[PDB]
Amino acid sequence: FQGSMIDFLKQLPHLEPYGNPFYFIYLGIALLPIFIGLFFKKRFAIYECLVSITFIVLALTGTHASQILALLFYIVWQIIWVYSYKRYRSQRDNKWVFYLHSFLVVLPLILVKVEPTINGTQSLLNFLGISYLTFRAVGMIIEMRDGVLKEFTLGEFLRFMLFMPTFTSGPIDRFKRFNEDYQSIPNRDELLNMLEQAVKYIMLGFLYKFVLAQIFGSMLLPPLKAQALSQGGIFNLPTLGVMYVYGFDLFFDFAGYSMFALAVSNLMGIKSPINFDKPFISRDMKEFWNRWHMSLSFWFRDFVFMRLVIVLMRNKVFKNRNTTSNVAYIINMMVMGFWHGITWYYIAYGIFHGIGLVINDAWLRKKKTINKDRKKAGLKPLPENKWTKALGIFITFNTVMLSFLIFSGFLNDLWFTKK
Amino acid sequence: FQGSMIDFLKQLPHLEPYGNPFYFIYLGIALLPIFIGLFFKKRFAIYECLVSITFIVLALTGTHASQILALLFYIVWQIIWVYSYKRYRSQRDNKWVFYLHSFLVVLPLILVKVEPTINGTQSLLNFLGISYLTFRAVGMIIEMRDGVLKEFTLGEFLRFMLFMPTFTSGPIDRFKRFNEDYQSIPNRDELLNMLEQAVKYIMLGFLYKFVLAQIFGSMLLPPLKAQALSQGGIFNLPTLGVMYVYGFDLFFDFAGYSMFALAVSNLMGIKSPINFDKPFISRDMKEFWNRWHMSLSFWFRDFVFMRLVIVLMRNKVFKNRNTTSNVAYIINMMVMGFWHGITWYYIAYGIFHGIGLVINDAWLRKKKTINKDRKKAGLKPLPENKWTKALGIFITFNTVMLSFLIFSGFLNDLWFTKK
Amino acid sequence: GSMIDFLKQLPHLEPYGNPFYFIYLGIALLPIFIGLFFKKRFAIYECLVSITFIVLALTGTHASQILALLFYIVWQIIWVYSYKRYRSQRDNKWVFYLHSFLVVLPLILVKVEPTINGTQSLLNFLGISYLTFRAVGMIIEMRDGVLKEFTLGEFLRFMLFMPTFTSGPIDRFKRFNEDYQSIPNRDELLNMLEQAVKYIMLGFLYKFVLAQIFGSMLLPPLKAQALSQGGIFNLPTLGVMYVYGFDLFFDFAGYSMFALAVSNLMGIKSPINFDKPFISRDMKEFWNRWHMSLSFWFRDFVFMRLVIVLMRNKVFKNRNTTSNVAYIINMMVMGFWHGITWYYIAYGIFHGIGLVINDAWLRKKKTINKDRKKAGLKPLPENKWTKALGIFITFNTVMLSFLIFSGFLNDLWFTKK
Amino acid sequence: FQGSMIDFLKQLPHLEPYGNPFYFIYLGIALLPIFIGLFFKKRFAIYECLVSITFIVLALTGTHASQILALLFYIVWQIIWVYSYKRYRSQRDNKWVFYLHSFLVVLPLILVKVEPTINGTQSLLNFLGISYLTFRAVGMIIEMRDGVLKEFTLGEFLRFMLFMPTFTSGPIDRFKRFNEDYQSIPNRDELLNMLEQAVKYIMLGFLYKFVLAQIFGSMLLPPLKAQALSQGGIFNLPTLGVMYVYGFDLFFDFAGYSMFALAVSNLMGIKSPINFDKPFISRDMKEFWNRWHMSLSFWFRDFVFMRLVIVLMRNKVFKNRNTTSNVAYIINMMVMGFWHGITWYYIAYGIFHGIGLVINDAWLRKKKTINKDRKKAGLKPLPENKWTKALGIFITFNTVMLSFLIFSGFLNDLWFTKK
Ligand SMILES: CCCCCCCCCCCCCCCCCC(=O)O[C@@H](COC(=O)CCCCCCCCCCCCCCC)COP(=O)(O)OC[C@H](O)CO
Ligand SMILES: CCCCCCCCCCCCO[C@@H]1O[C@H](CO)[C@@H](O[C@H]2O[C@H](CO)[C@@H](O)[C@H](O)[C@H]2O)[C@H](O)[C@H]1O
Ligand SMILES: CCCCCCCCCCCCO[C@@H]1O[C@H](CO)[C@@H](O[C@H]2O[C@H](CO)[C@@H](O)[C@H](O)[C@H]2O)[C@H](O)[C@H]1O
Ligand SMILES: CCCCCCCCCCCCO[C@@H]1O[C@H](CO)[C@@H](O[C@H]2O[C@H](CO)[C@@H](O)[C@H](O)[C@H]2O)[C@H](O)[C@H]1O
Ligand SMILES: CCCCCCCCCCCCO[C@@H]1O[C@H](CO)[C@@H](O[C@H]2O[C@H](CO)[C@@H](O)[C@H](O)[C@H]2O)[C@H](O)[C@H]1O
Ligand SMILES: CCCCCCCCCCCCO[C@@H]1O[C@H](CO)[C@@H](O[C@H]2O[C@H](CO)[C@@H](O)[C@H](O)[C@H]2O)[C@H](O)[C@H]1O
Ligand SMILES: CCCCCCCCCCCCO[C@@H]1O[C@H](CO)[C@@H](O[C@H]2O[C@H](CO)[C@@H](O)[C@H](O)[C@H]2O)[C@H](O)[C@H]1O
Ligand SMILES: CCCCCCCCCCCCO[C@@H]1O[C@H](CO)[C@@H](O[C@H]2O[C@H](CO)[C@@H](O)[C@H](O)[C@H]2O)[C@H](O)[C@H]1O
Ligand SMILES: CCCCCCCCCCCCO[C@@H]1O[C@H](CO)[C@@H](O[C@H]2O[C@H](CO)[C@@H](O)[C@H](O)[C@H]2O)[C@H](O)[C@H]1O
Ligand SMILES: CCCCCCCCCCCCO[C@@H]1O[C@H](CO)[C@@H](O[C@H]2O[C@H](CO)[C@@H](O)[C@H](O)[C@H]2O)[C@H](O)[C@H]1O
Repeated sequence: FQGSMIDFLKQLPHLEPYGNPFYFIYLGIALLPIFIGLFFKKRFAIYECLVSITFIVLALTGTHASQILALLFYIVWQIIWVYSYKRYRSQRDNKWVFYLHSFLVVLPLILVKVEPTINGTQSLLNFLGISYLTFRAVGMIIEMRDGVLKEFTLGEFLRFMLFMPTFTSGPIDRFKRFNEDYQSIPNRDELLNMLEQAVKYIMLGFLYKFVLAQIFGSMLLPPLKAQALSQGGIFNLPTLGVMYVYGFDLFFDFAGYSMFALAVSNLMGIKSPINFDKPFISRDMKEFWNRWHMSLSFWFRDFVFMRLVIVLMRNKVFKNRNTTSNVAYIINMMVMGFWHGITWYYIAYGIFHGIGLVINDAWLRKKKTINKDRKKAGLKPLPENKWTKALGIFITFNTVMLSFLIFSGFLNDLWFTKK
Repeated sequence: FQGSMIDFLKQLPHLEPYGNPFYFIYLGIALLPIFIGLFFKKRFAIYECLVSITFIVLALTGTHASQILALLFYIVWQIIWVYSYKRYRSQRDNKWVFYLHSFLVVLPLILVKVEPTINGTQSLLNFLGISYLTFRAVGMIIEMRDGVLKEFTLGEFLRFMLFMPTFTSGPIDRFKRFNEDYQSIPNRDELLNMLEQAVKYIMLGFLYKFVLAQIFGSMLLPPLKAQALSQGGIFNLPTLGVMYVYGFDLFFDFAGYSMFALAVSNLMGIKSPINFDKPFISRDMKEFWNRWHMSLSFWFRDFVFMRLVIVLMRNKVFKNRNTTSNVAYIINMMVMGFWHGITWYYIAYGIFHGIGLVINDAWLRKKKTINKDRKKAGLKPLPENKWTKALGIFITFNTVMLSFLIFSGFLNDLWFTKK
Repeated sequence: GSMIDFLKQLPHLEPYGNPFYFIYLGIALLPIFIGLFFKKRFAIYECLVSITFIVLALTGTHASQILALLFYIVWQIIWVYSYKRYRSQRDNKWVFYLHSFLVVLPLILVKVEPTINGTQSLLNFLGISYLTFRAVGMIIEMRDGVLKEFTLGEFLRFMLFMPTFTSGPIDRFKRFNEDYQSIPNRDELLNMLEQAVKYIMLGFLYKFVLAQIFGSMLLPPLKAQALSQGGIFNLPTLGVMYVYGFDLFFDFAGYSMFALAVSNLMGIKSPINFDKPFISRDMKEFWNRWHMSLSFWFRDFVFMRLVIVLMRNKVFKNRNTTSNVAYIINMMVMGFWHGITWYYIAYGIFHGIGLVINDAWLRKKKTINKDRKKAGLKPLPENKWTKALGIFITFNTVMLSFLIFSGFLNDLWFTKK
Repeated sequence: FQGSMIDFLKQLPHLEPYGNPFYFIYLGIALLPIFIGLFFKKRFAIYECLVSITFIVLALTGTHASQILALLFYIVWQIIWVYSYKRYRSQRDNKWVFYLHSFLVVLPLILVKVEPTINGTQSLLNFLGISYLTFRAVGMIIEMRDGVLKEFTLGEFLRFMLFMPTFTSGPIDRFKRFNEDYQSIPNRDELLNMLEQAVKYIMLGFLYKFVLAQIFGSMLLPPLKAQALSQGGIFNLPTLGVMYVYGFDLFFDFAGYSMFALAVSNLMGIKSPINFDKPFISRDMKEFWNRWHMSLSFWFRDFVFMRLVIVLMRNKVFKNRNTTSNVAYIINMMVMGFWHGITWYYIAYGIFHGIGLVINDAWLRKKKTINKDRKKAGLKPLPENKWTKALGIFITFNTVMLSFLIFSGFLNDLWFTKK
């Protein structure tokens, strides 16, 4: 019973997901039949299960091919703890059973995030897309608590959780929407619109990830980091340069990936949620989070923020609504900080964005009451000309870039602050 | 530039039939046109012949490239002795002429299976698929003898015998079914169903041959063989491990090949006979042989067993039907053992399966008699609960695995008897 | 490391330099033409392809001109939109002049910098000479009110048109926009594709065969012989004059046919540059055939406006004197547009005096023909000999003008430069 | 001038026609618009000229790039001497003017064939496909003499004489048939049939030229030539082997080229004359020349043989028809040998085939009169069965292979000279 299985895995091809442009040749041909079927309102179940698995495995057979075994564990784990809840949801419905099942479904993510904190080495049950997979898994469990979801076969569950395009780090979806958009193949005109948008997304992804992302990440970021470290100190102008360059590099690389993922999803007939919709023209933090990482932000708003507000109002822990809203903002953003990894700078990012949202809500209330004061006194309301818009965009852009510097992790390198 | 023809043949590319997964890329592309042409009612004869010859030659080259010549001679031999009988078939059917023609059709296989035993290593005319091509040749001399075949062209004959997806060691076929199947191209929906089933077969063959066959073949079997040899003796627990692991490895590897062959055959518009339909769950040995290697077992039942029973009843040599059935069982299984190869363990395998079949038949007769005895005595008949079925399945599974241990030739290493 | 050296590292593809460039262009522009067949336009794909090929054409040995292109784009956007906001209110007849001057300012700086110190200014790049003409066009089309509303997409799609850009035919905004909006039907698209293939073939013949023969086989040795023999005039001077004239035509017409072909592959029929110029009977009929786009641009926006301005102030006594002065000034402005050297200005003034002499000769011929018809004498016949004489004299004068424009007289002589 | 243009012509890209399988990717992508336009009943006159000129130039820009200049002369020659007849044909029809114009049109071929005899070096006017273009450019004059041809534009003349596929060494056509097939674009069903036949021809051309021609020409022919030269003498077994191998190599290489040319022609909507139609089952010399090099043989039969027979019968030079037929056979085959080139072995080939045809006609007459003699005497007519047909096949095959040995020029090496 020799254990050379790991070395067997570290031999397969390693076609990187959305790596070289030539990838979109292979994938394109691999997606040529499926799309054709949609034109005849015919869906090939087995062929999709073949292409999705082949490309997932090709994406996961890298230097750390062992993660495949972890994946083959993870899936099984979810099948154990989703279906279990379904059985329970047929008969009884208690808060503590739902909480336990949510915790047990999200436990692999908790282990992957916490193990480096304790051991210092990556956990065994960690693979490429786990952070963006439990979101689907636990998502389904939440839908069973509300009663929205009642029946689903294993084929639907596994084709939803393991969606090929949005697997590595892609838009976070929901089961209800994905299933409803999977059942009803769009008519020919909508399918043609989807094909045109997919080609446009592929071209823009080429531009974003292979040109602008490369310029901002492999040409300016390393020398800027080196100069900032060499000058040293608490802060310096090269740190401002690296902050802005990293913000733009992060945005362009992630937008390129998201455009690729949405294009490949459209080629399969499913419209995955968008990720970025002009995030930098946002003139406010609350308007920013409706532009930046749309899928993740909306997921945390629907399932972690709204539910917490409902829980807090159920027990009326806080008297006024504003205090409860601020507390929910802080807790939601802190949980979003943990999700990235339990280090010092991710928690700082979460607390910083939570404080930003609370400050923005307070300023909205103060602006409203100041407008009331000026209107009652007969004076004109506060200006809303181009200058106020420019000031708001400038403040939002600066705060967002500060957040992307803190999230960058460069603040460890600049000053070795352990905690 | 050439030297000897054998060296030039060795220089040619070698593609193991269903070896690395990339093989299915080649075939896929090579079968991309033909299958599309199947949707309409047209077939590309030249393209099919060229691709079939290409892949047969690629599978035949390598270290044993000289066998290609052994193929060509073989083909001519069949064309000499099939067509000859055709002419004779139009005049009269004398039994001895039919026997002579069948013998001369199977003569290359007789030489291949009898040459290494006498003094040599391998006969010259031996090549890769001769074991599973004689069945497609002597399957015509019989069909003419019964008159179900009267007219056919050389194109049909050499397109049926040299079927590319079923050449090396594949599902044995019959001429009448194959020809009548290739004449009538299926409809559009049937073709889509066949494509979906072909993709399912490809995936399941991947699992059966590149994972499970690898696990049971090169991970457990060599260490278990080493432990069994080191412990020595008549038998040991490592020998039992070898038995079970080799049986599962044989089933998984062969079912992987057979699913690959059925998939590639479906991609060319022909549904080749299925080899395995859930073995290891057979209650009886008689039910086992309707599930394990279905194509060959059915071939021997139709053309070796039933004909033997008909011959024995024609001369009424034996007193009753039961004796004829038992003798036919023994002789048919001995002929199967001979077909595998003239060694002590193959003949032991054939005799073992024959004794199993006759004992199963005797047990069925005795059970029917005792059920009649209980019915006439008023007692409730013998139980048929889940426990009895489980016991029957367990007994059949153990007997089959013992037969596969004998067929493995491992007992030759473990005992060195009859060396 | 990212510097100007990074820009210089980028691949370089001289526009219409080798046939493989046309293979690249055909492969790139096939989807656009196929989409045009179905009356649909791929806005993002066209922009990406145009930017790609502009960058490839600009990333030469001196690839530091891309920064100049970006600065020029920003400058033109700023001033065009500054006028657009201002035009809707009122036109002061001097703010229009200021905006036109500030739109031609990069070009005038580029054409005046090498004269002053030693070299061209920083903001010089490849197509700046044939891009200003587009920008000023818009300003003109705002002063007369024929243009009122347009978006930044239309403006930057018209100005940075990839097929022409470098030296291609000069377009106008009104015609270009009305042509871009209305995709032609399928039969006209097929006719345009066939004409594009014909243009590609004829451009091959003109630029890669005839231009090579007249520029690499005869011109260098003829120049060497002319320099060796020396003197004001010589037979090698005639050789270099004729060879350079034919080289200029067979190279520029080849480039313009390439540009029209590539433009037709994107659904727009750019103005034709040459319509068989060497058969022009008169000097005035030569400019309707030689560099048609530029000559028509100067006639419409520099000549006619100058005549209208002079007439509305009635500075001169009669119409013919105004026409002569407008001819001379327009051709001098054309020479200046080419570059501030002695021979370019000599070329401009030469063409101006040629046009005015042609006009005077036509008027004198009309008067003398009227007198002869009054006297009963038959007018001078023109069947094959007079027309041949006119064609020959116009061809000789044009070839002399191209000798002057060549700058070869700068090498042959050493006049004050 | 400088005169370096030839060196310029040598730096152009080179692409041997039908040299590599990758060449057909370029050819198919270039010819796709023409085929689509055919499907819509449209011909793009300019685009066809562009693709034809580009591929002619790519075929002619080899080490002998200077031949392009010769080609540019050849066209300018032929035009001058085609229209010089077209103007004359309308006015007067003296025989000697037609003879003079035909001679002047064929003069470049005469110079290319004669100058190596005198000077010993290839002539300036020689280029790749002059021998298969003079045929078209003299066929137009021959048609014009008969009055079959009338007003024709220069576009038709130059698109006929310079056909892109059948240019280097391709099927020899006629103007009337080519023009009539150019005007009437086939229907959609005929276009589909042409596409199928073009793909079949391309595949068979791959097989014939890149596999079988390579086997017979680059692996067996050099060793057989070396052995035959080493043994020496008038005749030897290696020389017989080289005779048969060269015959098969010539047939396979030429048939591969002809299938390629017919395929590319079908992709343009024009079906050029076939070149080979089962040559080796001829059973006779006449049935061979009606099967071997169909285009060239039919051209020489229509314009050089029939015309000479008509001339001889016009002046009744010989007493009987058989003598005139034999003389015409000999003269036609001598002119064919001359067309191949003025050496000893080409003229020997021509006179050998002429004698073969004459004795075949004598054999037919003698067989007919012997059959008449036997019928008059009441005896059974001479047999015509499998054995007689096999004897005829054997005799014709041996004579044809001897002819291809003489045409090979190998007899010049082995027999004459020294080595
Ligand atoms: C009434 C009495 C007089 C009648 C005369 C009838 C015949 C007159 C024919 C005169 C025109 C012949 C034009 C071509 C002759 C030479 C062609 C030849 O030999 O073939 C060369 C080219 O190959 C061809 O033959 C190409 C095909 C053309 C065949 C002839 C076409 C014209 C036929 C016209 C027949 C007209 C009959 C009368 C009609 C009323 C091969 O090159 P070479 O180097 O071997 O040339 C020969 C060598 O130099 C010895 O001089
Ligand atoms: C369902 C139909 C379609 C299925 C997919 C069809 C396409 C499949 C392509 C598989 C091969 C991809 O080919 C790709 O080649 C690249 C570049 O050479 C190689 O690249 C890889 O090499 C090895 C793994 O082999 C890794 O250590 C390396 O880091 C990685 O770059 C791999 O060999 C393979 O990742
Ligand atoms: C230390 C923690 C981080 C500090 C974070 C600082 C960022 C705080 C939020 C950004 C500043 C918001 O401050 C100001 O808000 C007002 C009031 O909505 C915005 O004003 C706008 O608000 C909304 C748009 O969403 C509209 O309804 C309104 O009409 C418009 O005026 C201004 O554009 C912005 O300048
Ligand atoms: C490496 C092994 C090489 C051995 C194989 C050699 C290739 C096999 C040769 C096939 C024989 C070719 O000869 C064949 O003759 C038969 C007899 O009519 C005809 O064959 C035809 O048979 C039937 C008749 O309807 C058709 O359905 C079929 O599609 C067609 O092939 C053709 O004429 C020709 O295809
Ligand atoms: C030494 C080599 C030989 C060893 C193997 C011998 C054969 C192995 C099987 C022996 C019998 C086991 O089979 C056991 O009995 C019979 C045989 O069909 C089955 O039962 C059978 O008999 C009765 C009716 O006749 C019904 O129950 C049923 O319709 C039928 O299948 C049992 O459900 C099965 O459990
Ligand atoms: C979405 C885009 C679709 C458009 C299709 C793709 C167009 C862009 C890719 C083409 C890039 C060509 O890339 C360029 O090719 C030229 C062609 O000689 C070569 O260029 C190199 O050699 C040439 C001449 O030999 C020199 O003049 C040049 O300075 C040097 O860089 C290089 O290979 C590369 O610089
Ligand atoms: C090499 C240097 C290149 C410099 C940059 C060149 C590109 C500059 C940006 C081009 C786009 C600017 O145009 C801005 O974008 C949007 C989104 O497309 C345009 O939107 C629209 O533009 C035009 C206007 O009808 C439409 O034809 C087009 O289909 C649509 O995109 C807006 O009109 C404008 O707000
Ligand atoms: C740089 C110095 C100037 C260079 C030369 C510039 C002038 C060159 C052209 C001068 C001649 C004008 O060219 C002249 O054009 C007119 C009108 O088009 C033609 O035709 C005219 O004259 C002919 C003479 O029979 C008559 O038909 C009629 O009077 C009129 O049509 C003349 O045949 C041609 O000679
Ligand atoms: C509308 C017209 C469409 C035209 C389609 C495209 C035509 C152009 C084809 C590509 C240009 C020629 O591409 C050709 O490629 C071959 C590939 O060996 C190379 O050419 C080669 O020719 C010969 C044999 O082939 C070699 O011995 C030689 O060393 C090399 O020059 C060059 O790279 C180029 O001559
Ligand atoms: C230097 C001379 C080179 C030429 C060499 C000979 C070339 C071959 C031509 C000779 C004829 C061969 O082809 C000949 O055809 C005739 C009539 O068709 C047939 O002739 C034969 O069969 C016929 C029946 O048909 C019988 O009368 C008899 O057995 C015999 O004459 C044979 O098929 C073959 O003998």
